[PDB]
Amino acid sequence: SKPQPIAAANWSLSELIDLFNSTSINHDVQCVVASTSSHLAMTKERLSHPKFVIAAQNAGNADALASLKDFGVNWIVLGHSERRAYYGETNEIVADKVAAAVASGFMVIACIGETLQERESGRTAVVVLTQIAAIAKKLKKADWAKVVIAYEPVWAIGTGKVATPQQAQEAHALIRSWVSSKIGADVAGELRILYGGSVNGKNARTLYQQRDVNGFLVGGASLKPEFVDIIKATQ
Repeated sequence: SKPQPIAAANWSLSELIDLFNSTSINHDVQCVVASTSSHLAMTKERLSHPKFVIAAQNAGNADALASLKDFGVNWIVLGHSERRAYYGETNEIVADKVAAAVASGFMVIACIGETLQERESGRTAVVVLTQIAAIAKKLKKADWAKVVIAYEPVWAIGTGKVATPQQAQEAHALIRSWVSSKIGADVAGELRILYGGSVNGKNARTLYQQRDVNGFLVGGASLKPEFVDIIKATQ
């Protein structure tokens, strides 16, 4: 059925780490904690759960990517909404960043998603396909084993306005079909497409039940104990 699911936290911090460490996860799930360099070290050494991995948020360049590795960070979050909005990161720039991360043996979480405006304008599909297509342009079939797609409606990020399950699934299904048709069924079949944007402990379970949802990218709810519930919704 579904490939291994991911539960990612996009960053009391020690309190949460302690909580995570004491937490028993019994199913096959990959947990991730993405942090700012500021808290990278701490998390790096406080976090000891076997099912958790730490991820970085951004790498300026080659040197930065190397130092991460030297530090043991093997995962990275790219193309997050604020980057695209306020950091001059265009579709193409993100694609290039995704490829450079891959080239350095990184596991990547590439984020995509439309704005409210794009959503009102009935332009969702195109936007989404355009963003993914620019990504796909710089990867080769084998590289896809290192990619994770995080679909996040910009209007749902931090707003309290989560996508209905029908919205999410429609989005995820679109992405997968394109992947399957442009890249290949095998890749498609294996690809983890996460949902992100106001996920919480109550809405998680229903979202996860959608055929094409493989987990989440969680901001707010990850700074709380409910995150644990988020992890369990992937059972």
